[PDB]
Amino acid sequence: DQQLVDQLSQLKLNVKMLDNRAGENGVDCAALGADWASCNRVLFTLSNDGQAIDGKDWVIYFHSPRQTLRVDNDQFKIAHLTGDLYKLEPTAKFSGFPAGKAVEIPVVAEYWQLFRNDFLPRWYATSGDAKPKMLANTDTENLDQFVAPFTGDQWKRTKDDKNILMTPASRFVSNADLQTLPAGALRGKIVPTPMQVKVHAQDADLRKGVALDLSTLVKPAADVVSQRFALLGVPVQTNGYPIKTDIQPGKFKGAMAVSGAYELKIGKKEAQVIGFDQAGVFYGLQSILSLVPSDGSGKIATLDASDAPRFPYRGIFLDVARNFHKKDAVLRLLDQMAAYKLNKFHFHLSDDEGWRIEIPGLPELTEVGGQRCHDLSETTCLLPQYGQGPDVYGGFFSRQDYIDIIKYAQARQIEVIPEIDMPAHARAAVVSMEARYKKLHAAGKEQEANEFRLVDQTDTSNTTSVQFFNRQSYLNPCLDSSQRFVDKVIGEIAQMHKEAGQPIKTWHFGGDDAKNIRLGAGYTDKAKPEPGKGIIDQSNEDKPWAKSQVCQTMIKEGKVADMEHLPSYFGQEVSKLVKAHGIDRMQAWQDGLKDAESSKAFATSRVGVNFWDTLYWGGFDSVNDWANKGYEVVVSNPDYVYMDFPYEVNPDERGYYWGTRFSDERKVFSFAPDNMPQNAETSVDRDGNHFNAKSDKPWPGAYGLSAQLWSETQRTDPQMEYMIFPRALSVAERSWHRAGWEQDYRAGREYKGGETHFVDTQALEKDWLRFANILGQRELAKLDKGGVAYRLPVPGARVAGGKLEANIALPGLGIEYSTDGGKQWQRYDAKAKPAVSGEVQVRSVSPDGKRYSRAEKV
Amino acid sequence: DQQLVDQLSQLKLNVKMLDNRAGENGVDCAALGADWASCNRVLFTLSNDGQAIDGKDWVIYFHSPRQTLRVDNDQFKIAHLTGDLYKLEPTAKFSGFPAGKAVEIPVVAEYWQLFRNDFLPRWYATSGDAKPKMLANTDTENLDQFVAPFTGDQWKRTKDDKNILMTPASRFVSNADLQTLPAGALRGKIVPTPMQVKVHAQDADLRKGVALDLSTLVKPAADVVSQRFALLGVPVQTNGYPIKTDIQPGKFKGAMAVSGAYELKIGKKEAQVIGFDQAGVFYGLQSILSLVPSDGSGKIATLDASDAPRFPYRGIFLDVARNFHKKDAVLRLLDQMAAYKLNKFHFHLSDDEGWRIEIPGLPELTEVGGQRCHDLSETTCLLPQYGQGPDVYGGFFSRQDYIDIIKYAQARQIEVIPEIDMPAHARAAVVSMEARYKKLHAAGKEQEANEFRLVDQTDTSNTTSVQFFNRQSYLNPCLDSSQRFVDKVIGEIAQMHKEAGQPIKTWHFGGDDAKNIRLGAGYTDKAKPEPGKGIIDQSNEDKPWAKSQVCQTMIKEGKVADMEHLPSYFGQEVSKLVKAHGIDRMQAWQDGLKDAESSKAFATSRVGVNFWDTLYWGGFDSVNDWANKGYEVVVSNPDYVYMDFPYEVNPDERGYYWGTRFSDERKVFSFAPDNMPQNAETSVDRDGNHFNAKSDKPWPGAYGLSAQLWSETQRTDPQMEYMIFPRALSVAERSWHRAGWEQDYRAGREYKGGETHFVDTQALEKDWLRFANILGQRELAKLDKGGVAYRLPVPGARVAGGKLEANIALPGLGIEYSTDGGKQWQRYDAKAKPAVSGEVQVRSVSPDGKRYSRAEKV
Ligand SMILES: CC(=O)N[C@@H]1[C@@H](O)[C@H](O[C@@H]2O[C@H](CO)[C@@H](O)[C@H](O)[C@H]2NC(C)=O)[C@@H](CO)O[C@H]1O
Ligand SMILES: CC(=O)N[C@@H]1[C@@H](O)[C@H](O[C@@H]2O[C@H](CO)[C@@H](O)[C@H](O)[C@H]2NC(C)=O)[C@@H](CO)O[C@H]1O
Repeated sequence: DQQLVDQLSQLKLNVKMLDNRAGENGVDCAALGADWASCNRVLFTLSNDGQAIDGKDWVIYFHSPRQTLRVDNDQFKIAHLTGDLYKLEPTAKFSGFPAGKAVEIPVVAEYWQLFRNDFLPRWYATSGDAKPKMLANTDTENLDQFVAPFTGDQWKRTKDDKNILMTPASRFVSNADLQTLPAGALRGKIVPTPMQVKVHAQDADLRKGVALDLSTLVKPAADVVSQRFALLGVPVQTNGYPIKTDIQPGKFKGAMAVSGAYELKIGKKEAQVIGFDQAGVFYGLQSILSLVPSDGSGKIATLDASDAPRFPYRGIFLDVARNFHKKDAVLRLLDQMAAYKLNKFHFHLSDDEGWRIEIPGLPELTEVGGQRCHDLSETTCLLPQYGQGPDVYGGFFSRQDYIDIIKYAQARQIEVIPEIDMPAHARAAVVSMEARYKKLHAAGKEQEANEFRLVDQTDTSNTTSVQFFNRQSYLNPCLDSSQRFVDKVIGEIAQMHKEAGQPIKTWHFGGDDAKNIRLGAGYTDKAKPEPGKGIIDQSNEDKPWAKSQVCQTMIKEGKVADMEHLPSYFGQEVSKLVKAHGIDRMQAWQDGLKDAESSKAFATSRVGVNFWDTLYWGGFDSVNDWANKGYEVVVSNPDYVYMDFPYEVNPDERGYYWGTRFSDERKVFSFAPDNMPQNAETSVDRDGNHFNAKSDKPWPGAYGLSAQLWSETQRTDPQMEYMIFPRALSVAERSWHRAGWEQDYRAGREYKGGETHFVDTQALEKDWLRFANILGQRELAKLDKGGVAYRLPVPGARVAGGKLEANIALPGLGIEYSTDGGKQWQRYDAKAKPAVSGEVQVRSVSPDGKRYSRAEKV
Repeated sequence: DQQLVDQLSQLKLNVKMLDNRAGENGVDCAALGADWASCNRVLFTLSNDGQAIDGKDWVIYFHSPRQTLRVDNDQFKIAHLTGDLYKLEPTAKFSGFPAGKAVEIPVVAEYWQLFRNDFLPRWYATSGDAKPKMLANTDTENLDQFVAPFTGDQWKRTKDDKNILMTPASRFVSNADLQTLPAGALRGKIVPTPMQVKVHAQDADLRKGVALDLSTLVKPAADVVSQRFALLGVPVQTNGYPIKTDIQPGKFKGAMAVSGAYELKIGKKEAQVIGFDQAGVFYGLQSILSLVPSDGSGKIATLDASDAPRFPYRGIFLDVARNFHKKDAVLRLLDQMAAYKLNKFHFHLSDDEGWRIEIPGLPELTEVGGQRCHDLSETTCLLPQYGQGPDVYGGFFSRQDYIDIIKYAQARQIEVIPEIDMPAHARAAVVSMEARYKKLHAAGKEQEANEFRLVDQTDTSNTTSVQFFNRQSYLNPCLDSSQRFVDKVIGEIAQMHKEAGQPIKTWHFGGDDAKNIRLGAGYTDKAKPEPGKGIIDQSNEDKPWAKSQVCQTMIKEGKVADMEHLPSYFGQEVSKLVKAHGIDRMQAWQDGLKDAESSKAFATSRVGVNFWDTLYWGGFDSVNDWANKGYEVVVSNPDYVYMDFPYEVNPDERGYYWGTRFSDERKVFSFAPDNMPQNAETSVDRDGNHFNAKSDKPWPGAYGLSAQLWSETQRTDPQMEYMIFPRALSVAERSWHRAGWEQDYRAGREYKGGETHFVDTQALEKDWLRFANILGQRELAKLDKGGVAYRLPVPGARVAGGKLEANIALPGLGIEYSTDGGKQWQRYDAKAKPAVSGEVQVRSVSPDGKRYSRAEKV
C-alpha cells in the first residue's frame, strides 16, 4: 500500500563498482549470457534510517544501460521489462529491510561500467495501486548523492587497457606540448581557417561601430548579422566603419565557385565582402565577427582573404528523442552553428523512447509518444526510460514550434534535415499507433484503427533490439498501413517546411540497427556453446519480422528476397514516398541500405549515408565502397565525432563510450575525414592502442562531415550543451577547412600507429596549438555571451620545487587553485607560480568569470 | 580600284568590348550626343597578313544597332548613311594598313552592347566602281570568327546591375529547385493543361493504330490530324483503337460555350471527342496526341476531360521584314502552333528593311522592297541592313505562296492576321513607291507615277526613327495617294485571303513608334543642355511631317488638330478603308491609337491593341485604360513574351534585350497576363531588381496573349526556330490555361517584389516543374520530329567531392560531359555521377540524339 511505497522511498541507495572485469576474475560471465563473456560486479546498498520495512507487496524500478545477469543476495531478484527498465523484487526469503540497516544487493551486469554516468538516477517504488514514488536520494543529477567514487583501476575495460586515466598529474602531461600565445601571434585568425588569407599590420578599429550594407541579404538573415555585431559589443551606426557587401558568382572560379564562398577585404577605414551567394556574404560577415576580440577593444586585423567550404554538408546531429531538448536550446545550437559556418542540422525527432514532432491527423504520436510515465498498458505514455522518474516526462515541438525552428535555421544559412528513424528505433511510433488502433477499434471504427497501424497482428517474432526492446521497436516494413503511416508523416513535415520557407531537400530514413542482437557473434547457443561467448537459447530467436505472415507472403510473391533484405527494401520503398512528395534526396545510417545494389536502387537521384563504422574496425576501408556505389558519404565516425562520448578518460565524465574512450577538442580537430587511413598515425583505438589502416580501393571523396549528439545521458539542456561545446568548434573547423597536414588519400599507403611517419605531425600540432589558443583567449568568451553551458576543461597541474605549475587544454582560460579543500579559491599566475604544501585543488573559470570546471585534487 | 577592294577584303576583323560603361568611367557620353549620357568603348582591330594597303580611295561599310559617336584613331572616321549602316573611311592622316600589321580603331558607341550578337557580321569594302567585297573572316554566322569573348563584368549594363550571369555554376543554382519526375508522375498530362481532367489507372494502348472518325472535320483539317498520328508513330487503321468525334454546341455551357471547347473521353478500348465546333474537335484530337509518349510505347492514360480556351486569341507574331523567313519555316511554325492550340498568326509582312508580299499592280514593292543590295540610288534595292552582305539579300512570298500559307493555317484552325505597318516602319514601301514614281515619271506617265506615291514632294521634315532611318521611314498620312496605296494593298491581300478560304477578320495597321527619337527625354539641346542627357542640336529637329505642306493644309482646314495627332488620324482613316473592304476588326500597336478618344473613333466595330509597354514601367496600370476605352487588349509585354530576347543572361546568347535581359521557358510560363500587378512577386526587372505594381482602376479583362519573334538578328531560319522554340510551348500553355496561382485581379492590391507574399509561389513552382519535365521527357522529342531547330539549354553543373552533378532547365533531357576539352563526350548519369578533375565541359543532347546545346566549361 501507500505506506509501504512511502517507506521504500526513504531508503537511501548507494551504488559501488566492485569489479569491472569480473570475467577476468572467476565469474563465468558466459554461463550468464554475457556478450563475449564479459561481465561486471556492482554493489547496490539500500540503507534504512527508519523503522523496519517488512511488507512484501512491492516492486522497485530502476534503469541501467546494462542488463542484470545475476543477483547475489537470495532475498532479492531482478528482471527486465524492456529497454533500460528493470524491476527489483523480494523473493520468498526476503525478511525485510531492518530498522537502521544497510541491505547489500550485489549483482552481475553485462559488459563493464567504466564511467559513473553509467549509473542512472531516479529509482522508484510501487506497491498495490499506491502511487509510485522515487527513492529520494536518487532524485538528482548529482551522481555523488548515490554513486560511490571509482577507485584503483576500476576505469580499465580489460587488464591490458592502455588508455590513460586523466588526473591533474597525467592531464598536465597531456597538455604540456601546449602553451599560451601572445595576443600578437593571434592577429587576423579567422575561425574556421579560411582557404587563403594575408594579414597586414594595421588594424581596423570598430569600437565606434560599423555601418553595415546588408542589402545583399534577405531581412531575417541580415538581422542575424546585425544582432551578432551587438552581442559582441560593436555598435551598428550609419557613421561607423563601412562594411560593404555584394554578390557576384562570376568573381569565383573553380573550387571557389560554390555556395558559401566569399572574398573578403578588411582595410583601415572600410570593409568589403563579395560572396558567391547570400550564404557566402553571410559567411564573410561571420569571418569578420570571428575576429572581434573578447576584450571589447573592437580592434581586428586588416587582411585580404579568399574562402570556400571544403564540403557542402557540414552538419550537427541532435537526438531529442531519448531525452527532450527545448526550443530555446535548439535555437542556441543554431546560433552557434551559424557563427562557425556549419550549414546542416540533422534533427533526430523520434526513436524508441520518444516522438517529438506534432503531426496533424496523428495525435497519438505526441499524446502518447511524447511522454514517458509509469503506465504498464502504455495507453497514455511510453514506459519510463533513462532515469527521469516515474511521473510524466517528455515534451514535443508543436507544428508552430517546428516551423519557427526551420525559419530560424534558414536565417542562419542552416538546412534542417528531419529524421524519422525506421524500421528499427521506432518503438515510440509503434506503441503510439497501437494506442491509436485500440482507441479507434473500441469505437468500432475498424478501418480508421488499421489505417496507420505499424504492427502485424500475427507477428510473434522474438527479436531483441540493441537497447534491449523487443519486436515493438520494429515498425513492420511489409504492411500497406506502415507505408500509409510514413507517407502521412512525410506529407505533414514537408508542409511545415514549405510554410517555413525551406522546403525539405533531404529526408532522413534512419535505418540503423534493424537486427536481432541475440543472433550476434558474441552470443552462442545453449545446445552447443562455444567458448568466450554469452550462452543463451537461440532456438526461439528470430530475425525481425520472421513471424509476420504479411512479411511471408511478401517474400513469397517475390517482392523481397528474404527476411534479411527487409530493411533495404524498406529504405527503397521510403525513397519512392520521399520522391512522390517532391524531395530528391534521401539519407540513412549506412547499415539500413547495405543490401541495396547501389544508389541506382533508390527513387531519389541522390542518396546520402551517415557512415558510422569505427576506423580501427576496417572503417577506413569499408567507407570506400559507399562512395564507389554512388552514395554521398557524410563521414560520422563514432570514434571521433560522436559528442555523446567523453571529453577525457575519467570516471567522473559524462558520456557513452562504445566506439572509443574519449574525444576531446584536440582529437576531433585532428581527425582527417577525407583520408581515413591517416588517422592511424594520429590517434589510438578504444583501448588506447596503436592501430594500422590502409585501403587499396578508389576513393572519390567524402561529401561532408557530421558530429552527433545522441542523448541517452544528456537528460537536461545544460548537459546537452556541455557535451556539444566547445568541441563542436573543432568539428566546424574540420568540416570547413582542409589542413596542410591532411594528406591526399593514397591507395595502398599503410599508416601504422607508432611506426610510420607519413603525417606532418609537427604541422598538425602547430595548427592545434593556435586553434586551442583562439578558443581559450577569444571564442569561449563568445560562448559565454550566447548562454551555452559549455564544458570548462579541468586544469592539469603538478608541484615542482613546492610550487604549482598549471596548464589547460585551451590556453588563455583562467586557472584557479585552492589550498583549503576548495573553500577559498585564488587566481593562478604562470609567471609568479604559488608555493603550496598538502592538498591543492585546481579548477578553470570561464572568461566572464561566472562558471567553473569541476574541481580536482592535484 | 578592284585591287584595293580585293586587298581590303583580306583584312581580318576582330571586335572586342573595352568598356560597356564608359560614361561611368571618364567618357563624356553626353557631350557626344549619347541618349541618357550612356556610351561604350569598343575596339575594332584590322589585321593585314598581306602587303601594305596604302591606297586612299576606299570606303568600308559595316552594320551596328548602335550609333558610332567617336573614333579614337585619327587615321579614320565613321559616318552614318541610314538605319544600321555605317561607313568607315580614311582621313587625310591615313598612312595605310601596314604589311603584317594589326590596325586598332577604338570607337565610342551609344548605349551598351551586352551580348556578342550585338556585333554584326559581313563588313564589306568598296572603291571607285570596283564591285563590293566582304572582309572574308566576317562572312559568317559564327561570331567567334571576329568577335572576342566578353570578360569580367562586361555583361553588366550599369555598375549596380543585379542580373545574374549564367555559367554552369550559377545556372546549376538557377535550375536546382527542379528535378526529374518518374514516368509514373507524368500520366495523363495534356499540354496545354486542360480545364478539368480526371485520369484513371489504365492506359489505352494505341501501338496497333487508331481508327479515326474524322467526319466532323473538313478534309484538309482531318488530314492534319491523320498525318500527326503518323508523325508520332501511331498507325491509322480501320481495325485500330476507335476514336470517335461529334460536334454538339449545346453540350457546352457557360465559359465552355466557345470555339475550341471540347469534352474528351479516353477509355480502355475506345476514344470520344465532342467539340463545340470543328476547332474543339481538332483540339480534342490534339490533346490525345499530346499524350502520345516519346518512347513509341503508344500507351496513353484513360481519363475524362472538359476543356476550353481562356482566351479567343492565342497568337504568335513573326517578323519576316527585317530578315526573310521561307515558306517552309512558316509552315513548320504553324504545325507547332496547331499542336499546342495557338490559333492566331500575326504576320509582319513589311517594315523599313523589307516588303515580303507580292501585290498585283504594285510590282516595285517586291522588286525593290523585297531585296536589299549595295545600291546608293535605291533604284533596284533597299540599302543593305542587318549584316547580310552587300550583294542582293531578300525574298518575298508570291501571291500563290501566301495563299498556300493561309490555306495551311486554316487547316490547322489558325487565323492569319496580316500586318502592313504604318505610318512609321514603312521605309520599304516609301522607297519602293519612290522608285515607282521615278520610273513612271520618266515615261511621262505623271498621273500613274503619283497614284500610289507615299512622299510629299515639299516635305523637308528632319526626323529620326527608332532604328535611325529618317523621314523616308514615314509614309505621309496626309496624301490622297497614301490612302490610294493602303486601299490597293488591303484590296489585294483581302482577295488572296478570299481565294484561300479564310477571308480576313482582322487587319493589322501597325502604328508603332511614329515619332522623332531626337525629341525624346534622354536627349537635350545644345543651347541649354541639361545634365546626364545626350547633347544634340534640336533647333532643326521636327516632329514627323511637320514640314509637309499637305499635312499643313490638312491641319488648317481642320481635318486634324495638330502634327502630333497625325498617327491616330491615320489609324482612324485606315479603319474606314478596312471596313470599306468588308473587314470589321482592326488591330494596332497601342501607341499609334493613343490619341483617339476611344474605340468609338474607329470604323470597325472592333479594335484590338497589341499592348507592348513593359510592367516595371507602369504597364500593369496603363493597360487598364486600353480595355476601359473599348479596346480589345492583346497582351504582348516585351518583358515576357518578346522571343527576340535572350533565353538567359550570357554574352554568347542571341537576342535583342531592350525590354528585359532574359525570358526563358520558365519566365514565360510564370507570366500572368490577366492580373499584371502580380508579376511583381514572380519576376525581376531589366536590371534584375525587384519592382512593385498596383492599379486602382477597373480591369474587365484581356482579350488574348501574343508572343513576338522580331527578326533583327534572326538572320536564318534555324536562328528563328531557336528563338521561338521551345519557349513558345510556354506561351501556348499560358494563352490556353488560367493556372490556380494566377490570382484574380484586385484593384488596390500592391504586389511588392521580395516583400509581399500574395502569390501561391509553391503552386507556381510545382506547376512549372511538371511542365518543364513534360518538355524534357516528351514534347521536345516531338519537336525533333517536326524538324524545328529549337534551342537546347546548356546544363548547369557543379563539382562536389570531385564528382560531377548536372541539371537542366527541362528535366528529362540527356546531358553529356567531356574531360578532354570537348574532344570526347560521354553520357552523364545522375545516379552514378562521374569523377572529374581539371576542366570539364557539359552540353545537353536532343532526345533523338542528333543535336547538342552549346558546350560550356564547368
Ligand atoms: C550502452 C551502449 O553503449 N550501447 C551502444 C549503443 O548506444 C550504440 O548505438 C548507436 O549509438 C548511439 C549512442 O552512441 C545510439 O544512441 C544510437 O541509437 C545508435 N545508432 C547510431 C547510428 O549511432 C550501439 C552501436 O553498435 O552499440 C551499443 O553497444
Ligand atoms: C537596338 C534596340 O534594342 N532597339 C530597340 C528597338 O528594337 C525597339 O523596337 C520595338 O522592338 C522590336 C525589337 O525587340 C522592334 O523590332 C520593333 O520594330 C519595335 N516595335 C515593337 C512594337 O516592338 C524599341 C522600342 O522602344 O527600343 C529600341 O530601343
